[PDB]
Amino acid sequence: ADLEDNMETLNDNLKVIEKADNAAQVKDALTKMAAAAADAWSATPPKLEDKSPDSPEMHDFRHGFWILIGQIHDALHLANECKVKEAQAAAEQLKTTCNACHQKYR
Amino acid sequence: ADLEDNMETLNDNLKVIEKADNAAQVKDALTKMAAAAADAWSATPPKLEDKSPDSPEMHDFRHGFWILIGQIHDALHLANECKVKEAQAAAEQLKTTCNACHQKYR
Amino acid sequence: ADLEDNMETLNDNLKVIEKADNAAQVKDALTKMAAAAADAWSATPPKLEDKSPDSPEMHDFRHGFWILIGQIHDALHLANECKVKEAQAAAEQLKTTCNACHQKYR
Amino acid sequence: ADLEDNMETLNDNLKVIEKADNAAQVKDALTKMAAAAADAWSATPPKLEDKSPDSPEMHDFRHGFWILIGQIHDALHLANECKVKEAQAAAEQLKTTCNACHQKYR
Ligand code: HEM
Ligand code: HEM
Ligand code: HEM
Ligand code: HEM
Ligand SMILES: *C1=CC(=O)N(CCN2C(=O)C=C(*)C2=O)C1=O
Ligand SMILES: *C1=CC(=O)N(CCN2C(=O)C=C(*)C2=O)C1=O
Ligand SMILES: [Zn+2]
Ligand SMILES: [Zn+2]
Ligand SMILES: [Zn+2]
Ligand SMILES: [Zn+2]
Ligand SMILES: [Zn+2]
Ligand SMILES: [Zn+2]
Ligand SMILES: [Zn+2]
Ligand SMILES: [Zn+2]
Ligand SMILES: [Zn+2]
Ligand SMILES: [Zn+2]
Ligand SMILES: [Zn+2]
Ligand SMILES: [Zn+2]
Ligand SMILES: [Zn+2]
Repeated sequence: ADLEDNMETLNDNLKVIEKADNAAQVKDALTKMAAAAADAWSATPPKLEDKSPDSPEMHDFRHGFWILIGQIHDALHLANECKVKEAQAAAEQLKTTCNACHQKYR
Repeated sequence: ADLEDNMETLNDNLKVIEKADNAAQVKDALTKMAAAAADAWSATPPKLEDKSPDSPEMHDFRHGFWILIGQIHDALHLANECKVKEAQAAAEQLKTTCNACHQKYR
Repeated sequence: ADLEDNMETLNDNLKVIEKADNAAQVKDALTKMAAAAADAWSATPPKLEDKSPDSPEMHDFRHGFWILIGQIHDALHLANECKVKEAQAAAEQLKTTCNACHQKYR
Repeated sequence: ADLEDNMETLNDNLKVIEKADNAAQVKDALTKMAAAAADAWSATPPKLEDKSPDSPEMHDFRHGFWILIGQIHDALHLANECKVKEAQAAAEQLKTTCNACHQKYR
């Protein structure tokens, strides 16, 4: 999958999580988010097509994904404990990371 | 320090960070934040005086601090990297965590 | 709690985990480790009594605790997920963090 | 890149790091390590071709990558901070993660 396309998988699963009823559903939604993040990992964003893979601005772009993945990692443990509402809140809270990268590189 | 006291330290240093000029100032403010968070970890909040240290709400209260500390850890690396504005935004973004716990347990 | 003493709580519970039988035992051992680390957080080590709270060396000493706490945080989730052996391995593996700090500052 | 291929990228850059002189070299090697880890994340290992992507076994295989990635993230901060030797030692210490997974699923 491509960048914008991974981003839509991130967006749709966030919606899936918000609305879910049970631990297995968030389980699965977060799992798909993790894969999408992992895929996005090496992608070059339109805004930075000029920059090299070594620039400060590529390094900082990627860093945003480390944060996201670490946060999906944690939400997933909460899910795996059947702290369903707790996992939804963590899912909701990670929008701060989405936003922080969008405001810089999108 | 007690829990309200640690919270003030957190709120104050956030202000310090927002307004700061150089890396050393942010470094220092985050460092104090990290100590306050570390101290607050063991505390019992008024709202849960009547629950047990082993409660769901106690295990979830504590968890918020691990999030915050992890996020202060990261912002500090940015500061140490002279990515000052980057560190200020990370500082800014962890109000998400502050708020999430306040809504629940304040 | 004073530093060496927190360290002994860290060492004793590591033994406890290594030998445990059930999830609840490891839960409790890791919980106590977490509190010990959180207390140790701000302590000044003998080797650095002449250094300032702001020095590079104090910052780097503190950093080691960030790592330990984040690793205890993770191991705890594994315990809470009834993945007992997985949690014992994670407990076993964070000896690397113990060691890395001892070799520098002990 | 395939699983075995990502593993060699991991092993090679570890060497590169061991032997390095300056921080850009470590920076660059860790960066490549993170991409390899990110790519590997989705892989199915030969030992579990017969289990399902939903298994206890697959969930636990994947978890090891999150650990490794989290550890590469941290070591990279150290590199970015010109704490070269510190970054080398962190690189070295994450062999504990490499080994833990190999003992289990290689
Ligand atoms: C976090 C969970 C997250 C979500 C959700 C998300 C979604 C998303 C949308 C909905 C878009 C709009 C693109 C469009 O054309 O409609 C979008 C675009 C970009 N994002 Fe994103 N995205 C999330 C996270 C992140 C993170 C963590 C980063 C940076 C590390 C990031 C970056 C970007 C970039 C760049 C784009 C634009 C890409 C382009 O080709 O125009 N996003 N994402
Ligand atoms: C995050 C950086 C954070 C900030 C900032 C913050 C601020 C803050 C203030 C200013 C108050 C008190 C206002 C008054 O007039 O008394 C306050 C109080 C509480 N907080 Fe807080 N706080 C932050 C973080 C967190 C986190 C992460 C938690 C839980 C995980 C948490 C909890 C609480 C609680 C409980 C109180 C009030 C308890 C009391 O004895 O009054 N805070 N915070
Ligand atoms: C990690 C899990 C960990 C263990 C285990 C550990 C053990 C330990 C002991 C048992 C002592 C004192 C022996 C006694 O009973 O008298 C001790 C002392 C020190 N440590 Fe340690 N320690 C662990 C973790 C860490 C970490 C993460 C750091 C660095 C940030 C660190 C450092 C030190 C230092 C310095 C001492 C000297 C204390 C003293 O003897 O006065 N340790 N440790
Ligand atoms: C950590 C940085 C790490 C290193 C280093 C590493 C090395 C490594 C080598 C050298 C091989 C040999 C491959 C070959 O046949 O040519 C290898 C293979 C496997 N590894 Fe690995 N590996 C590191 C990390 C990890 C982690 C985190 C896991 C699990 C989460 C893991 C597992 C495996 C598996 C499985 C193989 C075998 C693949 C195959 O032979 O088809 N490794 N690794
Ligand atoms: C979340 C709700 C629930 O019932 N379970 C099962 C209980 N459980 C443990 O206590 C440890 C593993 C486990 O399944 C949940 O995880
Ligand atoms: C803070 C970040 C920074 O880079 N510097 C000065 C020189 N320096 C680097 O540029 C990279 C490591 C290093 O010491 C700061 O003072
Ligand atoms: Zn689009
Ligand atoms: Zn957690
Ligand atoms: Zn106190
Ligand atoms: Zn004040
Ligand atoms: Zn970071
Ligand atoms: Zn002693
Ligand atoms: Zn002794
Ligand atoms: Zn984990
Ligand atoms: Zn590949
Ligand atoms: Zn092979
Ligand atoms: Zn081969
Ligand atoms: Zn191949
Ligand atoms: Zn760090």
